[PDB]
Amino acid sequence: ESADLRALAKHLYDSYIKSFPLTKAKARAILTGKTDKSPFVIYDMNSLMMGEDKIKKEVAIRIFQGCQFRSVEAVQEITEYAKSIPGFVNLDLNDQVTLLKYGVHEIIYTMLASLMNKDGVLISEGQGFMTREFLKSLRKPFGDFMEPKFEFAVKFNALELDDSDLAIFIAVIILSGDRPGLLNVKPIEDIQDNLLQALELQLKLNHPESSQLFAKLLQKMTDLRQIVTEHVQLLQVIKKTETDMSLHPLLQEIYKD
Amino acid sequence: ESADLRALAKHLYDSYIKSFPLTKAKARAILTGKDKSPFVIYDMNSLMMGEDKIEVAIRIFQGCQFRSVEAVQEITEYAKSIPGFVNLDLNDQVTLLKYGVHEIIYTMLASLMNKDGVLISEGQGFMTREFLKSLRKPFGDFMEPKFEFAVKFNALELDDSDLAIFIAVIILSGDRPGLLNVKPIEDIQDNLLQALELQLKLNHPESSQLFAKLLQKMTDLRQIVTEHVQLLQVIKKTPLLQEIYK
Ligand SMILES: *[C@H](C/C=C/C(=O)/C=N/CC(=O)O)CCCCCCCCCCn1nnc2c1-c1ccccc1CN(C(=O)CCCCCNC(=O)C(F)(F)F)c1ccccc1-2
Repeated sequence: ESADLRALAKHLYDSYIKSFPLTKAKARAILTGKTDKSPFVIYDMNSLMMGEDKIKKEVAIRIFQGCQFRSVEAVQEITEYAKSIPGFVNLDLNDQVTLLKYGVHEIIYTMLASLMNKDGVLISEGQGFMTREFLKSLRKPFGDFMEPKFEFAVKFNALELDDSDLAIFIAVIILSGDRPGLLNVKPIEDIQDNLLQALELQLKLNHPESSQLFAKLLQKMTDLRQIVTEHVQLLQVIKKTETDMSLHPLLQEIYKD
Repeated sequence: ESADLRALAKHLYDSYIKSFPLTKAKARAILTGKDKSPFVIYDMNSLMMGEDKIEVAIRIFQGCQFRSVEAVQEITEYAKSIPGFVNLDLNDQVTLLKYGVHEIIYTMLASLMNKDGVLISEGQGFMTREFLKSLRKPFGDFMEPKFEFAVKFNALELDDSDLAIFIAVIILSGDRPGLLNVKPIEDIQDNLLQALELQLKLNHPESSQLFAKLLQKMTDLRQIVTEHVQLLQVIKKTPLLQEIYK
């Protein structure tokens, strides 16, 4: 029944709102220009220095560390979202852990896109805006840790997806049966099938003009996966150059691979 | 209506059969059973005998490279059959082929594989998965991931009629770096995706979200292709012919 699917979609969007403080709707409202939500813009070292004044070791490091802690917060939110996904909690506790481990980053980057536009990314819950150019400036190797993400974002944001659509998509991503180490694939695959179903409908209903958005959207997983692998590599390098730099344990456990 | 999509699917199927000599249906008969069994290569002597029926890991690897080249031409001719593909800016065509060929090679390679091995020489022979893995590094783990991808891919239980469209979709990928005009490519891909979706519903009505699962497979493909070149670079570190193969 279409209604059965709609109900699932409603259930997910509702969990998504509850789980994530900064929706895409809000992020867009801040970026688009709708006088009380206006972000302080960071485009240089001075502005960065000022940013602290009102916004929430070394400059490049301090920024990199800022991301790390911020991702940890994302993992917590995503993890909370996952529990809401009908079925996920019933799954064998090991796989629950495995799906999270592989999914979390792909989701982080998908959602990160909601915060981005061609020339920058929102920071500190939307209180600030860091310009792409500044990040790109950052002393090597950090200089190009956000670059790939911006490229994905601009391509992804083009689909014009709404929080409602994303909630289901993010859900599909978590429940991927082909994740290394899975003990029970079949139970996971049946959940996804439902989600894929819920998404397929949602997109059709939400984006009637958008032909094959479902397929277009599913192809993006390729780009997400591509990004993650690039990041890991970059991380490898940073750990070697910067033996001083600490990594959050949660993040460090996910990268186990 | 759907008649256009069914026309496109039939057209692609017929072109696919013409372009590709050893089909999945045909490779499948050989794997399972049904005339002359292929010559089985499982050990060194079998390889040595095999040459006569039809310097180790290297000779084997070059032969895949030789066969890849052959496929590239077979894929090209097939690509040309795809409606709109020839009309495209010629630079774009060369590009879509240049970046699509590896992905398509492995897709079809899966048609030749089963959990225990892979058919070779238009099905005249069979190389064991065990023998391949054995091969000295880095050749050993080289094939091993394809088998894994194949096993998962084959589960979808696709047929030549389904792959034909699927093949087409890969070729018309609008992301490929350096494309001069994306709109028409995407526009055609969009039409292929529609055709594939319907083909899969009609052909595999019981299968739920097969279309979706097939589309997800592309991630695997790209990772495999990325791994492949990753290994190829490493090979580089260990006359005319270099040119033919490049
Ligand atoms: C980053 C996107 C990253 C994607 C990745 O994949 C990253 N991977 C990392 C990895 O290792 O794999 C793009 C930018 C988005 C995040 C930017 C967030 C805002 C900027 C950093 C703010 N911040 N947050 N936590 C810390 C910092 C920070 C950064 C730089 C210098 C100093 C600090 C200070 N700091 C604090 O937490 C104190 C903040 C006081 C403000 C009051 N607090 C609040 O507003 C509230 F609401 F109560 F939270 C700090 C100290 C130590 C370690 C981290 C931070």
